[PDB]
Amino acid sequence: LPSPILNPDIPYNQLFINNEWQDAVSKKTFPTVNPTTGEVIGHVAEGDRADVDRAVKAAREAFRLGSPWRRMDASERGRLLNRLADLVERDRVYLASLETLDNGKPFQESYALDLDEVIKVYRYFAGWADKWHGKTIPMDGQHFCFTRHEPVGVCGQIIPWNFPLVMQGWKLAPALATGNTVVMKVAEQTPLSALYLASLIKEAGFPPGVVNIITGYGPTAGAAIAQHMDVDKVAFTGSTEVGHLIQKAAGDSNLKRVTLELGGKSPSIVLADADMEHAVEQCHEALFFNMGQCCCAGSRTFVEESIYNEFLERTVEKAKQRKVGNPFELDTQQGPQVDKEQFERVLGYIQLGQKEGAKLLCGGERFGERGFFIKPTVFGGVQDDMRIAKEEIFGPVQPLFKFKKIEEVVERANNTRYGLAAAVFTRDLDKAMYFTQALQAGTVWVNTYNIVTCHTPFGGFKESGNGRELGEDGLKAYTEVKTVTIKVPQKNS
Amino acid sequence: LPSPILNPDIPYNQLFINNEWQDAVSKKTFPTVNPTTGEVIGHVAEGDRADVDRAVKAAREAFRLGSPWRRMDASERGRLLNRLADLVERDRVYLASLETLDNGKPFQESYALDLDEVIKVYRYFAGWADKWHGKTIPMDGQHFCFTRHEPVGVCGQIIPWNFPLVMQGWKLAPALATGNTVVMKVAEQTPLSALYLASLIKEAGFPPGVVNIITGYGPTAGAAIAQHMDVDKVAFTGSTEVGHLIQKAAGDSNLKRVTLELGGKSPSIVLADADMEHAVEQCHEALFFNMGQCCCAGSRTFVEESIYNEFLERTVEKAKQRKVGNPFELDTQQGPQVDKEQFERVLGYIQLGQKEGAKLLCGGERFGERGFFIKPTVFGGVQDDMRIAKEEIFGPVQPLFKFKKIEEVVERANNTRYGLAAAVFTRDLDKAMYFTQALQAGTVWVNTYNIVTCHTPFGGFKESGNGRELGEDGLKAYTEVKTVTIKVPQKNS
Ligand SMILES: NC(=O)c1ccc[n+]([C@@H]2O[C@H](COP(=O)([O-])OP(=O)(O)OC[C@H]3O[C@@H](n4cnc5c(N)ncnc54)[C@H](O)[C@@H]3O)[C@@H](O)[C@H]2O)c1
Ligand SMILES: NC(=O)c1ccc[n+]([C@@H]2O[C@H](COP(=O)([O-])OP(=O)(O)OC[C@H]3O[C@@H](n4cnc5c(N)ncnc54)[C@H](O)[C@@H]3O)[C@@H](O)[C@H]2O)c1
Ligand SMILES: COc1ccccc1-n1cc(-c2ccc(-c3ccccc3)cc2)[n+]2c1CCCCC2
Ligand SMILES: COc1ccccc1-n1cc(-c2ccc(-c3ccccc3)cc2)[n+]2c1CCCCC2
Ligand code: NA
Ligand code: NA
Repeated sequence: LPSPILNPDIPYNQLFINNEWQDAVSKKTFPTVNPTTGEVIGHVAEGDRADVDRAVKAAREAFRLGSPWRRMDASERGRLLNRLADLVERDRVYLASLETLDNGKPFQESYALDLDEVIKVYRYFAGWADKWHGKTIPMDGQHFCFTRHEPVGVCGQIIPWNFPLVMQGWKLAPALATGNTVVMKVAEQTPLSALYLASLIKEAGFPPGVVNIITGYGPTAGAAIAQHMDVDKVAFTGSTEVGHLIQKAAGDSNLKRVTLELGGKSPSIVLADADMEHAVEQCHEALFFNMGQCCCAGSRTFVEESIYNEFLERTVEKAKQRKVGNPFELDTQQGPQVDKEQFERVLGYIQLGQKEGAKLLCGGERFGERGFFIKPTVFGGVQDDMRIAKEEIFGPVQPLFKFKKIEEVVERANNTRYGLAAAVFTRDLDKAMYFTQALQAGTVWVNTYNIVTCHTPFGGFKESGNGRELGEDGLKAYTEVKTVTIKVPQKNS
Repeated sequence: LPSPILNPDIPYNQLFINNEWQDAVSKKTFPTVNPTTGEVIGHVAEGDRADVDRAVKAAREAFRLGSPWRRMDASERGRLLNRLADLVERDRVYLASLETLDNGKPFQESYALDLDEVIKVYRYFAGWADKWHGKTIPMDGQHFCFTRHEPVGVCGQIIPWNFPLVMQGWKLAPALATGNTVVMKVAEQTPLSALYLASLIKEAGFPPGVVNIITGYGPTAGAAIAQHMDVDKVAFTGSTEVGHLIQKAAGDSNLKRVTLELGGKSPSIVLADADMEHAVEQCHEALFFNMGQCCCAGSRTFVEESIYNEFLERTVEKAKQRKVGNPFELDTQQGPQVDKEQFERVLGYIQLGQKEGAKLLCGGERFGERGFFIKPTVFGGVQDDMRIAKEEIFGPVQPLFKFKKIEEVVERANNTRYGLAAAVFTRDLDKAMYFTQALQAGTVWVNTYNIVTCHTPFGGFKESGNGRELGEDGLKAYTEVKTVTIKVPQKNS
């Protein structure tokens, strides 16, 4: 609704360590690109292992028994996160503009959805800080037994490019609320918004070293965090393939605690009794939201046989109508893909789908001449043995499948290494209930899609992840439990 | 205290798979020794990778949607676990006699402590089965949101030899309470008691495939479970060294969920205002319990300067008084070490302690000339840089340490990669409270030691583990959370 800042000042482009801005040890930089124009926005510090070492020492000292951050009331940690959120709300237009600049997402998305969720996640976990309780336990013998929920310690946090500020907030908010310290590695494709957010962390009054932000490449700066002997926990959001490596690196270094939020090939399932127009609209947005670059995208749309043709025609019409263009104009629905490599990878899958025997119904090529835009693409007659049915495309390509039986579609839905999310559309109580049990996914939506808020635990079954983020259940990965058992003179109930 | 059975019949010595007794595919068998005499009791099946695949297959079928185990009331899982407890109680003397035969622990411990704990853990988790609740969540928008606590699936469980029945129960009870199926790999040194327990699992009425027991080696049968692509979760108890390999294997295979319960070098810390006789006795048992073969053994005794000489002298006398001998004798306090390799490892550490300049105060050699018996051994003047101060001896060797300040002893206690347990002995409220905060351990005892029951969460900080077993908190490792979010017509509070 408000007006975007079309080319803003970008003062922050260095490492954030110990509440100060600094270059890498090596003084090296790397470019970030504006994906709409294909042009370089500017350069950013290229952090590597030595820079990580500096951030870890800073985080380690901020966490020391008797430190400000350790001594401080849990409620003061809350007040800080709440003030941080106030500051995000003050700078909301700038941040949303910066996000659209660097990532490519439509400013209507950045402003109204992403920034809304950033603010809410910081405010939500602000409230948890002083409400996270251990237990008193009526154990056998002359004993008083309780648990303390202590912080896990120095948390390495590695995030992707598709929702730079949201992903940052999902990591930082619960970690800080439970009194941890942080070394965060943001994505090479989208470093800018996270650095401005770091400036607001300092402004909010977080002590030095509580949050440290590192820009750099995955195999260098990322890997240094996952392998570090003085990092107590790693929380990784990214690809399933890198997920495997993170877990191995934990096993290979110091048995750091691991949470993994990985890839998806999530199914939308539309039954015959569904509200047709609603299901078509929901499945359409389930795929094309954020240009198909959403980890829980409805990337397989399964449709009952008796409504398939109608559903298909209406789906193609919505794909053809979706406005592709400059994301700074307010009615733009689909911006560009994030970079050249993603661009080419999505076009590669479009070709592959054609070669495999799937029917290209619309789009299927580049939109325009400048930047990394792709026309909304829909495939029909897709088979489970096709590669476009199996691999995570991560772009604006919607494959359609046909099924006949309830039991058939659950098996097909579940026949994947992935298990991040799923959805059913139906009017029937009994079928909705069956699907909520039968679908092997961390989140099951009924008659909706992509409703992930600060309250809703989120993560994968199978190779889509290990552990959950968000909600109360999301606090548990940032907590180390201590049992205290004390001999007492006598015991009464 | 009842009479042990000295010559029990041992009918069960095969793999337990799909409620059927089976040979290994290879027909290979391996011997288990009676550590009291050093003689072979008999042979058991040498399960390998092919046998694990067979067990995992049976567990998977038992876990399938619509199987007896999946559709059973949670309360019926409870009744099954309760019935198992009744059968253990019925066969308590037999089970405890077999434990002593195979492992070497005194029958006084076996009957009155171990078997007690086994019965309790099954009964405890029997009660959790129908009381493990998810949540309803007052989420934003026109939504009904809740969580299902689903079983994680096929759980690979690998246990050590030091408490064979208890370690089995700690694994099986929470896993079964929460609706999982199991493939368990028991320790090569102590296969027998776990197989008799499996026959009780069958008698109690658990469906085929819900519990599967594999006997065999670590790098074959155990490795096969940890690397298996159809195992959803691995819960491992054992050395820290092998723990690193389990976490790597999970990351190298299918991102199976991991819990690790690993080694320790736990400190008991005696302040000058402690009750002397009590602290001496408690620290003595804290090390010598189960022939020093306890993960959370008080294996570094720190004593304040002003009471050290007296403490030392009383500790020596107590070591010299401990009855070493045949574990079937009701007053034996110390049986043999578990096998030749463990026996020689402990003597090697005794030799090493004296080379490093530690002072041998008593014991320090073999007890007699048959079986694997070692004289209770105490070292004085031990320094933090000695190998016997840093490494897990896992035998009846008690090193004593001198300190002067609280801030000193906290640093020295905490300066290890281990973190399973710790204890403080004091009369002073403020000092007890301070140590419960400052010690980096999963369990902190105050004026007691080794009080780990079905109620009390247990596990390591740092390299002593990942996650917690027992209590309510121990259910979490066996639970996969599913968030269900449903569009509703209107929302009211
Ligand atoms: N489940 C979720 O919450 C969630 C959310 C958003 C995105 N994703 C997933 O993220 C993926 C897309 O993002 P991506 O391409 O940036 O994936 P990625 O695995 O290539 O990179 C993710 C992050 O890890 C870093 N990285 C890369 N290699 C590394 C290594 N060897 N060691 C340590 N760090 C390394 C990158 O620099 C980046 O910061 C998709 O598969 C998507 O499904 C998941
Ligand atoms: N934290 C706890 O609850 C707890 C309780 C009891 C014992 N322990 C620890 O257990 C250790 C002693 O037991 P242990 O000597 O039998 O240790 P271990 O690590 O050598 O073996 C433990 C189990 O794992 C298997 N194993 C061995 N190598 C393996 C491999 N490479 N892959 C898969 N499985 C493998 C063994 O056959 C056995 O069943 C000590 O360090 C002790 O502290 C911990
Ligand atoms: C920042 O957002 C996300 C980040 C990650 C994952 C998912 C989301 N995501 C995606 C969507 C979302 C829902 C519905 C539509 C839509 C629009 C028109 C017609 C029909 C449906 C578009 C987007 N939302 C969210 C956040 C949570 C609730 C608010 C809405
Ligand atoms: C099966 O046992 C265990 C298994 C694993 C870990 C610890 C134990 N463990 C060890 C002990 C234990 C406590 C106190 C003494 C003692 C005796 C004489 C004088 C002073 C103290 C001996 C043993 N207990 C337990 C379990 C139940 C709690 C109470 C009993
Ligand atoms: Na960019
Ligand atoms: Na034996």
